[PDB]
Amino acid sequence: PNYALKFTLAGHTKAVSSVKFSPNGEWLASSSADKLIKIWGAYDGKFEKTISGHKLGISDVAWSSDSNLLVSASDDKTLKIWDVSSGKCLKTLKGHSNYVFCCNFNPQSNLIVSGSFDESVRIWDVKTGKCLKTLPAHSDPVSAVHFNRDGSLIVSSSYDGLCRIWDTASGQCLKTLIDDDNPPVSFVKFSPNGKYILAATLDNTLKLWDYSKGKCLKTYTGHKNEKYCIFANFSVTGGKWIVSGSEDNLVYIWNLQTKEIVQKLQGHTDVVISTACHPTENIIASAALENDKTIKLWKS
Ligand SMILES: C[C@H](NC(=O)[C@H](CCCNC(=N)N)NC(=O)[C@H](C)NC(=O)[C@@H](N)CO)C(=O)NCc1ccc(/N=N/c2ccc(CO)cc2)cc1
Repeated sequence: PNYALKFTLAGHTKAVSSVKFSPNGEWLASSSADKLIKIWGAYDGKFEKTISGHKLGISDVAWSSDSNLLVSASDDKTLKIWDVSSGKCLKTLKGHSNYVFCCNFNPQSNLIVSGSFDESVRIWDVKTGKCLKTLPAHSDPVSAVHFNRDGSLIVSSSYDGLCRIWDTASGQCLKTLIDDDNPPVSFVKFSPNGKYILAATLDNTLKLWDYSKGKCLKTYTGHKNEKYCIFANFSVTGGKWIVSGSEDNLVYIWNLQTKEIVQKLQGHTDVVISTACHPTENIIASAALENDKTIKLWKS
């Protein structure tokens, strides 16, 4: 593949924590330590609007499946749901007793999952803003939470070194993924077809798990990840890649099945905390920490 820099997006006055393409493919949303959400044109990199409300910085942000709603996870121990077009804050989800780190809508977008430094995972009702469930998920901060394709499953990861898979409806743990040693898991998500999960660990290692068999299938290295919870992705619109940020300021792209680094992206001046893949085009968004403060758009 041949991702080349097309756009640099400037505006956040602090570190960007997370970037996400809207499912309809028209927008990019960005979260920052500057307590703000910014929305950008996915194709032209053009600034669109600021969404504000959080009392502290934001670690994560997620789109509903109809691109109308945003959820954001903040250090002010709350989530807020946002009507994107109007800018309204529709609900504030309160219940976490520490930094909310990660969040996600289910496909049906009637639920939100959140993971927190209170070591718990919570399931929220979108429409009412009420917490449906609280799972005793981990013995250390929750780094990532994610629904599978049909929303039946949740996967969560944690500095405790574990990935657990949860039944959305009943809240019971269906599986604990554990390998030959448990370095902290910094990131986790299902593959789009929901057959696999990708997990990132603070030992400079990406791992592709077959979660039904419960066996680790592929491993992806060469990048540097010993400290931050760096988002990683499946790119599936062109070839099949793994895409991850890295603490050496590069964006890394691997061939999924042969595991070879096929492209390193240059440009950022600080840790690439976050990357995102466009739902229908060969586009990547990447974002960096305090010394860089920019978002880059790469097209292939
Ligand atoms: C701005 C950025 N924020 C974060 O790295 C994370 C969210 C990263 C992306 N979000 C996601 N993956 N869901 N958030 C935070 O650190 C805190 C909770 N919140 C904020 O910073 C917000 N203001 C904005 O995100 C940051 O640099 N925080 C400071 C920091 C300090 C130490 C650290 N790990 N340091 C270590 C970790 C482990 C070890 C030994 O194992 C040693 C050092 C990791 C981060």
